[PDB]
Amino acid sequence: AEEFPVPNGFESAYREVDGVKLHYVKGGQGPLVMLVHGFGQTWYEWHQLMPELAKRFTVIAPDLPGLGQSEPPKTGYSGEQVAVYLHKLARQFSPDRPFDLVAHDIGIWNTYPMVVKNQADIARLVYMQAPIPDARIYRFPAFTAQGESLVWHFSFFAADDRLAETLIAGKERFFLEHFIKSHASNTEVFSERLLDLYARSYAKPHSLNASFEYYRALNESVRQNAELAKTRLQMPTMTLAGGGHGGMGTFQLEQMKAYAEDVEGHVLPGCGHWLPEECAAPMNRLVIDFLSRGRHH
Amino acid sequence: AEEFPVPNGFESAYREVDGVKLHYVKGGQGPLVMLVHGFGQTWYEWHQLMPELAKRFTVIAPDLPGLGQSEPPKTGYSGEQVAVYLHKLARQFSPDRPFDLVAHDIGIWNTYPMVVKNQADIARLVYMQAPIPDARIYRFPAFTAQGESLVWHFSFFAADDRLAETLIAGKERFFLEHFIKSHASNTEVFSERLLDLYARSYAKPHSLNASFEYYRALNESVRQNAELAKTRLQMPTMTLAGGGHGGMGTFQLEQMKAYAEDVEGHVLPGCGHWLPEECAAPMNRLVIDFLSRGRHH
Repeated sequence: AEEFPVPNGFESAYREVDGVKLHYVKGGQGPLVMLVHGFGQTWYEWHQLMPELAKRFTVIAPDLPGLGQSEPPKTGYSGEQVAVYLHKLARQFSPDRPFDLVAHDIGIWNTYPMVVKNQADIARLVYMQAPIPDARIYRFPAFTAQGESLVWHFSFFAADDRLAETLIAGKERFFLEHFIKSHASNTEVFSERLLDLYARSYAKPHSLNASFEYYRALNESVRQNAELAKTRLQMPTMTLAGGGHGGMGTFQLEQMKAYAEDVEGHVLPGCGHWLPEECAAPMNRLVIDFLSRGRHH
Repeated sequence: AEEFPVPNGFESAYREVDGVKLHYVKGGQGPLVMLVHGFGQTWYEWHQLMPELAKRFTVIAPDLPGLGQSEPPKTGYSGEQVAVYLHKLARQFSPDRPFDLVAHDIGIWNTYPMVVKNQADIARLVYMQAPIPDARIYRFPAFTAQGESLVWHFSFFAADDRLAETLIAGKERFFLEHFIKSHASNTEVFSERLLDLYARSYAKPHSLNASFEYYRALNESVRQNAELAKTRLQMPTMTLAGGGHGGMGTFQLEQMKAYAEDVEGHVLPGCGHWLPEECAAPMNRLVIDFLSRGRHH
């Protein structure tokens, strides 16, 4: 069985990486593009982009360790540890050529270390809708004059005593709908059925815990990145962010300018955090066009 | 029955105020001191200080509307609304003389409007461990590099869809132990027995909801206080804050200097949020001495 429907022409499969069984969905031909999802979701957030991108590229969308159908990591959940798994998975499929990388939300956290440490392996980079873990995250507010803030969940999820797992167990669908809609501009794109599919996946006990372990490792990832960021990124990079409620706005590009010498950015009006779903067509267009300046099938 | 044991020589009683039945505990003789508790607790947080104050004062400790054994407010949960109930309650027992006020955490939110609007009724004022609602609360961080963000719970408790109530229902005893200990330096004073008492009170469904309605009204309270704060407080004031884990540190006094002409402040080392329980001896001494500068029995 599959947690999410696989697009025609794609395969659902598994590979062992450093003793951890990773799930992914793969299709297409040409140079490799790896698509890395974020919190609350799985590979399936890319299912509308994948068929279009597979016309010119080999496309792989893994589930992050412990999420979707992937085994939890055996090392840890810090950015540097998780990036090893994703780098080695990509290199199993693209050993002889650099590959492209697209990442959303904590997919950024879990890939930035292997990008900066293996720059010759990365052809082009697309990051959307999350800070790279660094000191800037300590400036986001706990509360706003309009109500709940964007990233108070960092503290909720990082709290000890299994606070988040204990409160959310039995209420996983309720919580995830609130979380998604509170970070969305266009809530209409999330059908009740789509919310059911995402809620059933992260409600698996090891996946609910895995979700929050990424946040329990966030300060460690900040400390790791403080050393890694002494090396700037040299490959062509694009950032995307939502301009509406839930969006990072200009923050995404402005932070990335500190990391990348060659970066362009776009802010998408009418879109919040969930760009592949809230703004599928323009997001897909900008990604496809950016990656297609660098040769493909 | 009684949710908490009354100290010897005190009485548990009720007074209807503007159609709302308020519970209080009362004892002693002399000028009146009202002690107002905060979130997660009831009048009982004062039960060690009350017998000492009662040697020189008439002491009243009410349960906030909706909490403990008090009925919910009929108007609303903003600071200006709730303060009417507490001001009228105190004035029933001190109709012809000013009274003293001690308040902790959201006890501050629920008393500041009636202090500024009825300054001649307030002889001396002691505030501890919470910001007065104003724009400064939007500057607290969602996530910290060391320790834990103090007020990320503002967003959690104020979130719509009854988020906090829905997640915490059935897990109230677990949540309150985590909340209290995460905001404490001297965690050892929170025995399982004491936590059982507080948890049974706030787990009453109407009290769980009332607890979070104070936070849902916080932005309204900020807007109210923006007008009220155009008049500074003129009576003698003392602030207390913990210097340990969970403490407000220097923030408490620094904010109060913008509100009060006559203010002295103390930071108690090795003490967190729950000063009456974590640091009973020094906190009680500071309060008794400060209130005993004015006339007393």
